[PDB]
Amino acid sequence: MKANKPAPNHVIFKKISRDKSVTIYLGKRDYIDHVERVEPVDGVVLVDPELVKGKRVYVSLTCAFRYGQEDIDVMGLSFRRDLYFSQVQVFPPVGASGATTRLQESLIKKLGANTYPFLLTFPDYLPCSVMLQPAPQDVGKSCGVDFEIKAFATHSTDVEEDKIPKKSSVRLLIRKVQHAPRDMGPQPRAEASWQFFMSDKPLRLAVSLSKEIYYHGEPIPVTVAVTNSTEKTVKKIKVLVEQVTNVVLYSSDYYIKTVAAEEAQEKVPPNSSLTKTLTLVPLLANNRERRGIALDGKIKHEDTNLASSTIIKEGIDKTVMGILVSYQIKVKLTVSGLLGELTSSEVATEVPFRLMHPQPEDP
Amino acid sequence: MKANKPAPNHVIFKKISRDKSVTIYLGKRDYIDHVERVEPVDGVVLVDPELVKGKRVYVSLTCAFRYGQEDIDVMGLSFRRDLYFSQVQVFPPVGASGATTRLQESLIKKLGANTYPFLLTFPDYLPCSVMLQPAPQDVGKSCGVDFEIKAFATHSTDVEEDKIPKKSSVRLLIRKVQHAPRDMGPQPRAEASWQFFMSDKPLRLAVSLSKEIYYHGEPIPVTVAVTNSTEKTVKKIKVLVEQVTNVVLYSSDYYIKTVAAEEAQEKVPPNSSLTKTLTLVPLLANNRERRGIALDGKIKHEDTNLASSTIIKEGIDKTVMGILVSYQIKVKLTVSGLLGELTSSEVATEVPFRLMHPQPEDPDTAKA
Amino acid sequence: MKANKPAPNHVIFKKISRDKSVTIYLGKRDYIDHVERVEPVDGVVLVDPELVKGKRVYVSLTCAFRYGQEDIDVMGLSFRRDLYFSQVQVFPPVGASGATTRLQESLIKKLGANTYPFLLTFPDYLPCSVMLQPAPQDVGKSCGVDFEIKAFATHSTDVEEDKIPKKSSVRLLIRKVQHAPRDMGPQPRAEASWQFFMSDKPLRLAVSLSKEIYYHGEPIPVTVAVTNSTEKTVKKIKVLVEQVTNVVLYSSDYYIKTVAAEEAQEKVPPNSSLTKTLTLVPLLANNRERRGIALDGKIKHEDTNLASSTIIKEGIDKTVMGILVSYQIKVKLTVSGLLGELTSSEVATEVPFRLMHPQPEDPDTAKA
Amino acid sequence: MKANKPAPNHVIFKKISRDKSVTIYLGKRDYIDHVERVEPVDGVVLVDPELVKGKRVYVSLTCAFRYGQEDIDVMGLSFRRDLYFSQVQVFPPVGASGATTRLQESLIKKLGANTYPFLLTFPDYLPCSVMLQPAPQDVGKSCGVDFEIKAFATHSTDVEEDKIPKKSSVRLLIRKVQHAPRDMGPQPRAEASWQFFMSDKPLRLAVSLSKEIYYHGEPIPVTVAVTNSTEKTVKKIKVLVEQVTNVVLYSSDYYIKTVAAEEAQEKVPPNSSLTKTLTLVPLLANNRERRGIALDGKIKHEDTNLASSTIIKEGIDKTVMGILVSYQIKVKLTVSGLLGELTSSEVATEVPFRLMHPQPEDP
Repeated sequence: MKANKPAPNHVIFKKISRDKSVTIYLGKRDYIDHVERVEPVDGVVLVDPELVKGKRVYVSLTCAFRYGQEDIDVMGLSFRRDLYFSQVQVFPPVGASGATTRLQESLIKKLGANTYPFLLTFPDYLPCSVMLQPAPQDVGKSCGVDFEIKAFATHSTDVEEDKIPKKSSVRLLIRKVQHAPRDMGPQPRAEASWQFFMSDKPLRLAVSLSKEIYYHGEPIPVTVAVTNSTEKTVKKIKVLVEQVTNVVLYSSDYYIKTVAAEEAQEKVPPNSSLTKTLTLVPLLANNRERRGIALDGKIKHEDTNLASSTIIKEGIDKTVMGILVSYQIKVKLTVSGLLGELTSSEVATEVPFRLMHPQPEDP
Repeated sequence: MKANKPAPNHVIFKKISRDKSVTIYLGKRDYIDHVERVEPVDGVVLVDPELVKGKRVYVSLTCAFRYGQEDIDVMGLSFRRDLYFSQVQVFPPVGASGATTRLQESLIKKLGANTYPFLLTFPDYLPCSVMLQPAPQDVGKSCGVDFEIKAFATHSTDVEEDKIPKKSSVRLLIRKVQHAPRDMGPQPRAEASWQFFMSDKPLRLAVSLSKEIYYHGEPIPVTVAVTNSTEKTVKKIKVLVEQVTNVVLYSSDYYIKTVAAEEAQEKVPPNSSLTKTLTLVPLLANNRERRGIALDGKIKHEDTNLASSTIIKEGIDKTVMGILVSYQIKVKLTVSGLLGELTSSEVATEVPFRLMHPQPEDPDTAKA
Repeated sequence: MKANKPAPNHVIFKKISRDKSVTIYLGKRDYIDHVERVEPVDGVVLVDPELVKGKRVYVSLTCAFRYGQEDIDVMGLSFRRDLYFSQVQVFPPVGASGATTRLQESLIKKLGANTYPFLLTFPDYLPCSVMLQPAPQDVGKSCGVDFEIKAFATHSTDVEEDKIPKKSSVRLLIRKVQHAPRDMGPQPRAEASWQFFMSDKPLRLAVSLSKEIYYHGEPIPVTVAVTNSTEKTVKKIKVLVEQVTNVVLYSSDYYIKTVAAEEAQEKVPPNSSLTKTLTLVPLLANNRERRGIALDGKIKHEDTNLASSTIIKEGIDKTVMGILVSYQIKVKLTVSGLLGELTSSEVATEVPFRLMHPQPEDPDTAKA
Repeated sequence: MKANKPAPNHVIFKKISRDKSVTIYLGKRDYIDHVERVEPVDGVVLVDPELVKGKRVYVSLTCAFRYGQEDIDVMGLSFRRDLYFSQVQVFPPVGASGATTRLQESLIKKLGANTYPFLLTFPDYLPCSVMLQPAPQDVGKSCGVDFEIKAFATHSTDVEEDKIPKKSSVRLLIRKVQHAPRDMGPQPRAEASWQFFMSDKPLRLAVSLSKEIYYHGEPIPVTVAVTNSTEKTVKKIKVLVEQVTNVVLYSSDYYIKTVAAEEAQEKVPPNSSLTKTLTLVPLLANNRERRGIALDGKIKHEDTNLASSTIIKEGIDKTVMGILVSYQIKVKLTVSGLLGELTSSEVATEVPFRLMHPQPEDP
């Protein structure tokens, strides 16, 4: 649904400039990021001998945080912040160097003599793809972190000044996806217990989670343990997955939305304890309203889903991340004290967990 | 318990002067004030043909702020300030005019030929009935705003000077009560946050109220939401209705008294959010101590209750109100940091609201 | 330069059919469209008694979007879409009706007994005159929205079928021009900020425009405010008026051309703010290249200029407009970070505005 | 104008609780803060033998940042943040200790046997007194940093719980004033030069300041040097002192107000250079509008003036300061290029400087 017109071998994406002088081919549009390493963007560019004659072609990788652009603002408020930039010359063959990777190696000996490789690496202090669009009930414009690959040809002129025509260039908007670190090791269970003293008699709530990290689509088995030693009854038990977004660059916007839930009108009277095991699966398809939450792509694109929990590297400033995504489990019990209105009291707690994509697989 | 000796038809109050020459009848003693309009004081006066012979009778409406020993002194004791005065001639029939209202119309054709009507209107820049009496622990004398209707006969003398004998006159102390208009402001909401010494986590308190205006006697459902992300524990939660009086005429006296209170009994352990819904009803009967607060009548009278929130009209000077009454909800949390004494720290916030009497039941349904 | 041979009284255009049987006269060739209302096309037709004997004459108004080789093809060449059609009978006098307007009234009593009036109105959901011709560097054929008035005579034949000879008919290609209504939106304002790689200081750009609507030829005073808190220097400041065309009927073609530009010559050193006020006037005469932009007439005609900003009426589908014209102001700053090539970075922003013709001079002052 | 009813010896402030059980005396209400050290708050409390019988009395120092309180907020938004707290027991004589300072020593042997001393010190990571009240054209509630001394008596009850009646306590709102460090050493001049190239021909502006630190009330001699090598003329020269406030705790509010100014319609045509020396003195009395700027006290109090430049100590987090005050000199030149409207172009620059109170004087 998103653009990047393929051509099969296995699956390679291409884009020609209006100029038709330069064409860019990429192995994929989504690049893996597993804390320790991050897939480099290797590919090739098909040039037109005479069209690119006299000029040179380049390819660049740029990460930028945006805020405002493409938004009905009474006073057009926009802000961009570059978090990374790297450029390489792809046309005039630099050095005797060639297809450092197999992808470009086969692509070259499959496209022609006018095919040249390029390789742009990602640093380890960059956030992953994050996007947000304020719902109607939300305040604060939309923002996000884009990763753009750009192939462009530059020629010089008499007036002693170079030119970078839009026509002779291609713009590819790739995405950086978060994947569980390779070789992690077994993980404990997310524990937690609370003691709500009502009239000094206590109402205990204990929440348990199998692992600390869950994959997108993977069911989350939440175990609730309510030990009602009070005189009141727990009329209901609500268990929902909450996503917490935190803009940390242009304006400190804040969001907490439910991306999964499962409520039940249970019954836990005095001197009685109950233990249930629910299962929730937070997905973007869960709700029709995609506004207000933090996705990894455009609200319209098909291959777009919920963003993965942010993973700030040791020693890095969180603001450099632009937007911060996190997940947790909220369990609210509706206690009932029939007398005045203590029967409305709804206590709650939360247990944090991480959400991301399946570990990477080796050859 | 308050005086104004009735006589039934439905319920009409009467008062004869010592002179027995003039008698005043009033439909009621409490007149409605719903921001947009205010019930006019219509009634009649029964005169004695020969006793009122040669002289004329009048009726007057006067609003005055007092500040001294006796808040009824119709002349002077400490400090008085007239906020309004209007007078009309009731005896010698002025014009062919007659019972402009049904009340006086039936009252006249039920009392006699010596019964004459009168009608005194209220302006829209006057405060309502407010009274205060300093408690022992209070400083500053008692004060209030009185509304007095007065029927009196005046005759002239040889020395070229008129006389207004006390005996040939009646003094009625009516009251102006506040009733809900038609539209009330937004839903009362407040949000507080605290970061204590040596702590990097917040303690949030959110207060919610159903409506912005509540009637006297109507229960106020307060919803408290404490999100304790701190290391300490909220040992207690106090919710009370506070009345704030502010004398603004002779001396800027100030008062804040609790007219209702609730101790929601449950705590909020660290790293856990709690949400409770209490219900308080501020009433005068709530406490035996009626000294120090702002009532709408005398501290002794039965039909006396708490004063309604002041409603200053647009463009009017607050000082013209004499005394200013207001209400709010105070929620204090007793946090506890076991170490030095941070365990005594008691944070608090308030959410204002309006209190008055039920909207006027005049939706055209009442066929008088 | 465009045809419609006049004849003075003030200025009236005429056209005779080859047949010489019918002649059409029009008060003008350009009709005003000010959002609320749109000038009706009134005029008269001069017929030749015997030449038009036995047959009837009509006049029709038709709005059509074309997309092909010749944007005048009254039948079909590539793609045509009728957006409106209305016809009236002008020869055999329908009803006792006559010159509903003064124009036809004087024209009739100045031409003869063979002069008959007609009046065709415009609906309020039609676009104005828009034309486009792809430049060499452009892709997508030419298109446009034509408004055609047609006077034609129809007679019948033995074979039971009517005939509409081309010879006995006239084709007038009028145009609908956009004129300011009465109220224009808020003052155009924009604010941008940039933080470049390895830099922690912001670069602010604020753009201001006097009004929201400007007339053709009227100078546009753009005020730029650059607050360079960065380490780099703004070597250049470019301010240009951009026209954005959007074909929305047969094929979604897209255009963005510069119809005005100014190179304010002054720089903004680091840690120093600068505020300049440029003035641009977007006109068709501005550039020799008229290909690729959206005009209101033929690329050759003299009285042809830039099209006015489209004004889609509330509740109407934009596609019904055929082509969409809009204007804006683009301000690009050429920052310079001497190190790798951050010195090439050219940031930019835009502020939209409306362009059209002077408000209709119909304030009751004009006594026609 | 501010309260703290004195009693002469030299000048000592007193305040009795409603309870009349405790009375607090303070040497002064404004305590000096010269980067290296900060005046400790020493004083005494006069108790009533039987009224304080059975209970103990204490005195505490507390620094807190506020935001919102006492403001017409549609949804009462308030926030308090404690930056420091220290408490001492003043009634039951702790240890054989006594008047550590002369102040309390004379005060005691001048008040009675019911007079007890106390001493509360200030840490070196606290901001000074700062207050702000948004003007009508301003957005964001009012805030500030308060320093409160509190004397209160506490007694216990049957229900096993202590009580701290409001009546038996006094609240003193002292202020921490910034004074130039003692023994600084000579300071250079605040220099700066800029080059505005118009059509490649330059227009130079150089600003000079005598010292780097100025005292409140002290005249600031600004020297402007315009070297107009351009074709246009500098029709005007504006020199103003700007105060820059920056809320850094509850919400990042921002302010820039002119607290002094001196404009002149000078004339500097092509190939000509001009050098002027203006003198501005930023004071609170300068303008009637005290709303929108950062003072050191209440907008109503007499002894209230402009806040001093913030001095963040090495290694401390600026957010801990609550509000950040700073000063600078802005010089805007109104150049005129008669042709289109280049004659409106108004260039500008700024030179920062510090503002505070006179150095401290030793015995």
